[PDB]
Amino acid sequence: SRKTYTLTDYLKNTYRLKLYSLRWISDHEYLYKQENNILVFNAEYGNSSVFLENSTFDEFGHSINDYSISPDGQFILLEYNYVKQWRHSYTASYDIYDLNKRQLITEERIPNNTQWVTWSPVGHKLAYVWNNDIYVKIEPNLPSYRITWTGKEDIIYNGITDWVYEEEVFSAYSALWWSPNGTFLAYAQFNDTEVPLIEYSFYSDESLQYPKTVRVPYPKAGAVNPTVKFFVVNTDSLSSVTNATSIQITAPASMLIGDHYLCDVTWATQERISLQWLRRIQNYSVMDICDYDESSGRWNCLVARQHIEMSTTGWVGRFRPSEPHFTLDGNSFYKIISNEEGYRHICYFQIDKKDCTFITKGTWEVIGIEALTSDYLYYISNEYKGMPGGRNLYKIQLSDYTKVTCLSCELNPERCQYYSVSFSKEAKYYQLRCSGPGLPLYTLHSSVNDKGLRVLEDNSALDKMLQNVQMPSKKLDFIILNETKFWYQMILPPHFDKSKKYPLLLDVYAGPCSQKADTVFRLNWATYLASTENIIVASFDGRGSGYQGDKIMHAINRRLGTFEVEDQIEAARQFSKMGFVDNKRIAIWGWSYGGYVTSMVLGSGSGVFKCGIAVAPVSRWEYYDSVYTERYMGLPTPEDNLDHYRNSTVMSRAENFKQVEYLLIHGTADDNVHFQQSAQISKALVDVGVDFQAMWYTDEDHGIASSTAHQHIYTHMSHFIKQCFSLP
Amino acid sequence: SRKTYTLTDYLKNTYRLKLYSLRWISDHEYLYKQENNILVFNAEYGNSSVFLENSTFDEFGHSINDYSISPDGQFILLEYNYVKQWRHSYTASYDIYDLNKRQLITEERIPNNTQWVTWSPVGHKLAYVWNNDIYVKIEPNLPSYRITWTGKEDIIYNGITDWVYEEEVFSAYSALWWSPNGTFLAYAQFNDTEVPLIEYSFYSDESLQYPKTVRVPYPKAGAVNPTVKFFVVNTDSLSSVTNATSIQITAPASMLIGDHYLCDVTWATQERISLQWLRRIQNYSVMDICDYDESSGRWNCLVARQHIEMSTTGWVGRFRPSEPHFTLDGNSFYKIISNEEGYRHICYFQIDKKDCTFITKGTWEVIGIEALTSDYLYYISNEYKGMPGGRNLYKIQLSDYTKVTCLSCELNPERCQYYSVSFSKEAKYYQLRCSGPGLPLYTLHSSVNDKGLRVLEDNSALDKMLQNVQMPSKKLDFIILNETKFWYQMILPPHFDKSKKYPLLLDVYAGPCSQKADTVFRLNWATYLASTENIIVASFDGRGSGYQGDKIMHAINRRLGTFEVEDQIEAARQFSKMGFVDNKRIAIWGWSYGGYVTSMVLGSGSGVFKCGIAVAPVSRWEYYDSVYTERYMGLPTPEDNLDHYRNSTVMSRAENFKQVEYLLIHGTADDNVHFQQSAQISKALVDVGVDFQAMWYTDEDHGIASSTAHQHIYTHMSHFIKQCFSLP
Ligand SMILES: COc1cc2c(cc1OC)[C@@H]1C[C@H](N)[C@@H](N3C[C@@H](CF)CC3=O)CN1CC2
Ligand SMILES: COc1cc2c(cc1OC)[C@@H]1C[C@H](N)[C@@H](N3C[C@@H](CF)CC3=O)CN1CC2
Ligand SMILES: *[C@@H]1O[C@H](CO)[C@@H](O)[C@H](O)[C@H]1NC(C)=O
Repeated sequence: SRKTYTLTDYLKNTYRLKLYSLRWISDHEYLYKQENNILVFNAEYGNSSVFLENSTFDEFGHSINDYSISPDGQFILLEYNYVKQWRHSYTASYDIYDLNKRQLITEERIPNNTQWVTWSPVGHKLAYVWNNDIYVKIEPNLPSYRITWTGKEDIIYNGITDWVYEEEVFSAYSALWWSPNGTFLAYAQFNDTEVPLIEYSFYSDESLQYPKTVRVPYPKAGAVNPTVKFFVVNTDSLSSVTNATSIQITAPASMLIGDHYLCDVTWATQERISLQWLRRIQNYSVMDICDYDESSGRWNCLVARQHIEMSTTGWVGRFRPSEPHFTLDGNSFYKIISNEEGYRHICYFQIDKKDCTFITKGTWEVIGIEALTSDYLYYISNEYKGMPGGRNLYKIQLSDYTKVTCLSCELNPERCQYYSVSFSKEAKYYQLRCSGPGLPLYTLHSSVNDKGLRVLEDNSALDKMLQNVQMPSKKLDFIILNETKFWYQMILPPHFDKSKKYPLLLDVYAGPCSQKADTVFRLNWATYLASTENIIVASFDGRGSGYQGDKIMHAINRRLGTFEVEDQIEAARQFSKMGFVDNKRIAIWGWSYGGYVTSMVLGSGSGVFKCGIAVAPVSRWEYYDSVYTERYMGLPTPEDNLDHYRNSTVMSRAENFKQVEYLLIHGTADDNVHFQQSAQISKALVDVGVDFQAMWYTDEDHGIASSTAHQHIYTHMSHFIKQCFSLP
Repeated sequence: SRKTYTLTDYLKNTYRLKLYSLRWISDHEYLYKQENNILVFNAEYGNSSVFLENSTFDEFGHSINDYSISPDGQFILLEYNYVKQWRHSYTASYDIYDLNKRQLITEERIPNNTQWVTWSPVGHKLAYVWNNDIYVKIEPNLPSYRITWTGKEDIIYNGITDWVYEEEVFSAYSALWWSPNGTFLAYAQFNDTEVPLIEYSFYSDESLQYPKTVRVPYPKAGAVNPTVKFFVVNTDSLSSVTNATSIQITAPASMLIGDHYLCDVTWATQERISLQWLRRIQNYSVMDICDYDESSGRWNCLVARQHIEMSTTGWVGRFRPSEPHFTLDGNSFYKIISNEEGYRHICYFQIDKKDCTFITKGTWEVIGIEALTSDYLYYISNEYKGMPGGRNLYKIQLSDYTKVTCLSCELNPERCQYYSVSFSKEAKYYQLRCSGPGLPLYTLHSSVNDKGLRVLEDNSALDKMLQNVQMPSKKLDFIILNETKFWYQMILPPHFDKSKKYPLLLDVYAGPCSQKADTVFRLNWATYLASTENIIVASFDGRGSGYQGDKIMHAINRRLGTFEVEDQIEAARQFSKMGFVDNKRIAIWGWSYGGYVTSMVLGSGSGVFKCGIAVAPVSRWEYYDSVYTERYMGLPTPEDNLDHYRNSTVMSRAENFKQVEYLLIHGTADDNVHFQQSAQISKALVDVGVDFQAMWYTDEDHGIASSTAHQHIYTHMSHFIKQCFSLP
């Protein structure tokens, strides 16, 4: 009788999840936006005031995209004229507003087309990047100091990342790091001079008579990478008539030997910086510890205090070497490291001592370190009930490592199994964020005795509405393969009957260190497919998946397109032998890495799958970027791993596609997984005489995320699946 | 006849048409290659010998693409290493072979990557173009003379055409014209300095890591055009000590005023050249008659012999001003011109005299002048039986214009209604070739008494095969609209039955001066659809179509995407009201201009069509090239024709596509109708939420002609049409 969850509900965001995004501003207060007011909340009591009225900036004359308020809170940055670049990068204009006065600063403004801006961590200093060069304002209404003069578009990057560093290393556009004082400004310089360029057409509005050619420095597998240098400037000693001095910190000898990456920059104290470096063969990394000399005014990284992290079985880290969390005095730190068993746990390092001490252990993994006080370290793990797809906050007493308390496990075990956390400065309070299996729940807690303070957002409005709809359910469980537990989830249609045979859609990603079987609550395409179309949407975490130790994660080493493709095939045969799937209506779809696996599955000749959809897939690893590809594959040389680079293409399997119905989709302005990749798949299918379906999205990138394109692609894909499953 | 005409019959050329391509080498002999042997034929008697044995070049080491024998029979050009550029252009390598001996010439070879080669019309002088420069050899074994020193890739073209002149004007890569003596070499020079570039990706073989960007000087509508200069060089006065001297013939004062083009080049005598020029606004053209000055070494074009061809109702010529046919003495010529009533007929021009004399008249059109003697003019018209889609050879006694013989009409009237002709030098003999309605038939005749000599190829081999296949039939008729006849054709299924109702596919082109209803015999996709799938395939020649007078052809002046679209809709409507058509199953499809019309029809909201396919369509006239577009559209300025440019796009009709099923196909390496055109169509449909089907062909151009791609596109369109029509 109830209404079902329709395609229009998903596409038009009918049932919206409520959030509670706060920004901690001290040990005891946070900011929060309510009816476009910025409010300040008191954590202990819950009382709030208005930080900045909504009626302010009504007369501004531009839509304010974002704000950033100075640490010692006298000013606010007004971000406007936002223009997106890649995943993280963008460009905007900035006004500064004097909070103690009534006024906007009208003099010595931050330029338009600024690439990145940051307040110092204390006070109100400003560092920004404009035309690839760094600038510093000591006071908001005073002239900026020019730190660098070398910045050149697409060639020299000062204080910002280039394409690969942004995407694959720092996950940020920024390459600026203030010291905790704000005295020193550390920054990276990238040089792309010999990095080859990827070129593609941008069609723009119909009024553009000639297409534009977009050109991006982008190193493909085995090509010339950018080079990096690292600098630190003393911001306290700047002159308005004399160019500033930047002291270079050079990478260790064991890196300078060949191609290498800067991997991590972490300030330890007011005068000590930590730097991680990684070799182009991502087997070997080095932590440098560099102290400032008050005498010479230089930085020195003592060779004897270098920490080395290498891997025997795979690469280093999950996607990169993990970051250190330093103790207040800067002499010791904690870092997630893979133990002797291959499970990732917290190791304790002391700076002039050689090894480290493991502080956690077991057949589970630490996801992240979240806070460190003198008495406690707070971390998230998937320990609870041996479920790799669950997430919980834990707390260790530093006086006794075996004294561990779960802080979130038993708060609401039916509703809440997937937490993240946001601590205040000094971690006097924390916000817990639950994500599933039930509706998201946001709560405020106090650290002293771990008291629940206040519920912040419980999604009761959403709960009301969803009782009027035939919601699907989710099963999360595991199967055994060669004496090993591999997890899966199923999104089961309402009124699920185990004697009826249902069509199954296999939803795949399967990238290295991925997880698609978990406990989070989602409203998405699969929700629609199960609720309205009565399709089972399964996902499975095979070899190469993350969070279950290295034996599973590193099984895929030097061998992408291999075990992770077999394990999706085998999971579907498994699901077949369960009594409720129609083994004649098994489909497969995935996006990105998911597209590659879908395509590799479809060209396998398994016979299991009737049809599949690949959206923006990798087709050949030599087409993807160097930092990512080479991490899992090594180099595409006969000396190294060429043979498997050449055996793991989608193209090589073109004949086998005559046994399946295939939908290939790609955005034309994909800067990440180039349209080229699908252009080669289709060319190979034509050459072999294999009919299939295609769809390009003009001027869309990897997300195909514009409002109209997003609605279009999901509409197109639904038709294809329904016709494949003979659904009306 | 049991077995049907299949898709695989079409795709694999199961039923090959035989041809008889001969090369006249004198008044009374021709060359003809048979297997790999070049034979020489005597026209009067029929006897023949092998001119060049297939064995001759067994040990050459390259497959030869083509041959060219010098007009004196002493030497042969061997073309190999053929690489296609655009529709007509290509590069190749050339060796010369002395025939009197039996030897390859090894010194002073024609270089690799030669862009064009031509023998003089008499003897064995060679002229060639390499790296955009002209060279001349007086003797095959001797060093070549460099004529031009200004050639520059994509900038200066000497003796070859740039993209637009090749495609739109000359239909040739060549821009060289030897005089009938071989004394003078005339040539054009093109300057693309300021012409904007179309840029698109080319992905190449799988091995290519980074796609290429192809960049072509290509003026879109209203953009900066190339400039042209004309030069004549004397080939008898060349020195291997001094640089060659090129004499410039400048355009007439009435062309020099604004942008213009070189239209036509036709030598009159050993010392007289004819030149036609056209204003960028192509309703005004000027013919210049230029004579050589023996005393000064110059060329003068007197205004007394200048002729103006202009048009009040449209543009000049069918696609360009027509070529002159001069009498031997060079003092007069014949030319196809639109008469007072707007029908195209032969005018007789005397060189220093005003006006011209129409020698033909009537409500029909001369297609071409084919040969001129002292006693007779030979031309092709559609006069016979008042059928615009028929073609016959005629003969005029020049002493009395009213005395016209039809030479081909009654030769075989049920089988043969569409002729072309090839006359020998001095026209003592002619090859007639008929193309339909029956199987092609090749015959030889002598001009003395117009006696049939010999049948050359009668396709009797194909006739027997087709006897054993269920072949469709062709209906050619007309319908009346206002008070005008508009012709159509239907390919009808075998065993057609007017009491039954058939699905109907409209096959559309409908560009200006097109004819889709003719008497030609074809084996194509439509053959398969009628024979195997029992679909009627209709084509219709409405307003804008050719060979019926300017009142019909010029209807579309300044107004593309109007009447020609309207008329196709009416045609389909009329076919509905015919008792043998199922009006719930009417489709439409077209390529290039036809894809544009298909789309405009599908976007019309007429309700007549269930589905349609557009291959490589134009979507907006500002995207197509200046020379073709401005001919019909004028300039896209507010003081010219911007409003109808803006009102005739496919994109603006996007909302209307929710009422139909649409398949859109484009090759990504289309240098002619750019992928941009379909890219914009798809974006418009997405912006408006219309589902449709798509298919790109990576690296395919306007023809989508590579054997795998050709097979793949027609397979794909066959599926689309079959499911649109509910055909199993
Ligand atoms: C936790 O931090 C990270 C998480 C993740 C990543 C990087 C991180 O930081 C380095 C990478 C970056 C990579 N570019 C992305 N891929 C794979 C490509 C298809 F094979 C297409 C594409 O966009 C996959 N994600 C997976 C999740
Ligand atoms: C008889 O000589 C000619 C015959 C023809 C033409 C030119 C001639 O002389 C130069 C033109 C040239 C034009 N480029 C071509 N189109 C139209 C475009 C679609 F809008 C895409 C495309 O390729 C259509 N053809 C039709 C036949
Ligand atoms: C909360 O209330 C206290 C006591 O009235 C007040 O001093 C404080 O400013 C309040 N905090 C906020 C954020 O309004």
